[PDB]
Amino acid sequence: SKLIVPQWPQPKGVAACSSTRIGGVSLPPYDSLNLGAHCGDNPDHVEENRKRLFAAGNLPSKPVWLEQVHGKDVLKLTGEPYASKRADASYSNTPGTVCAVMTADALPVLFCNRAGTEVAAAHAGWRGLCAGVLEETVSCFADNPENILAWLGPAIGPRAFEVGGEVREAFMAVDAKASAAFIQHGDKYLADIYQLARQRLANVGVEQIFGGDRCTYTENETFFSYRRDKTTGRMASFIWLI
Ligand SMILES: CC(=O)N[C@H]1[C@@H](OP(=O)(O)OP(=O)(O)OC[C@H]2O[C@@H](n3ccc(=O)[nH]c3=O)[C@H](O)[C@@H]2O)O[C@H](CO)[C@@H](O)[C@@H]1O[C@H](C)C(=O)O
Repeated sequence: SKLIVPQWPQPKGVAACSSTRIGGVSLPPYDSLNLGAHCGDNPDHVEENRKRLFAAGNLPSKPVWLEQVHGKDVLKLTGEPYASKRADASYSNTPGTVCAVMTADALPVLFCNRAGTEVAAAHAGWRGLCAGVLEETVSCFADNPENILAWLGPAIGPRAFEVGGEVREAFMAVDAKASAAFIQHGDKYLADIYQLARQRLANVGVEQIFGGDRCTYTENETFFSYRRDKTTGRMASFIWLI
């Protein structure tokens, strides 16, 4: 349909979905289910696309949209309204509360515990992934990392994610083993954002990791991609306790 449903061993109390570009009202280059409000689209179309996602996903409440800044801060969803939503991840243990991250190449990661009593969503672009957003998201859970599941959503894969030293140096400063995930490609590198996520998740003891098969740049019928399109829309990934 419009929506991707993560293929992971989802506990009964957990629901998740990840949007695609299909099924909205936005015009090119935002065509069509653009959920992002700061990328130059018509605000009335973004509002309608967000309502369509709400209906298609059977969400129990409106998603808690974050003021994403490519950092490592996590908002605990203790109840609307919020003083500040300046964060790149959210955490919930409240039934019906919808965690949401907005992406167009950055890695969305969805998290839940085996008990299906706590969920989280993280926006892991290269800058936030390097800074520790995933480790910070795991640290918000009451449960131990051995009992946490992670789903790697659609991101820019290593076929397409060309980077320079701004990026490789940053990662090698935090954890030298990141070098494996950078492959020389002329004067630049191809970076494997899924590998870097798997490193950071293993570092905090998250072992049960799913997804990581999609490519936002390559699969242009399905996804917006900042790197491919420059001016483009945003998908989002969603998780909640039923
Ligand atoms: C995957 C990811 O983190 N993408 C993010 C990143 O874009 P990116 O595309 O990486 O741009 P760069 O940071 O400016 O550059 C990162 C590195 O990549 C080199 N490069 C860039 C372009 C190119 O063609 N070739 C090339 O080698 C460049 O020299 C630098 O070393 O930075 C943008 C903000 O500037 C974000 O909006 C974007 O977030 C997305 C939307 C989201 O939230 O989903």
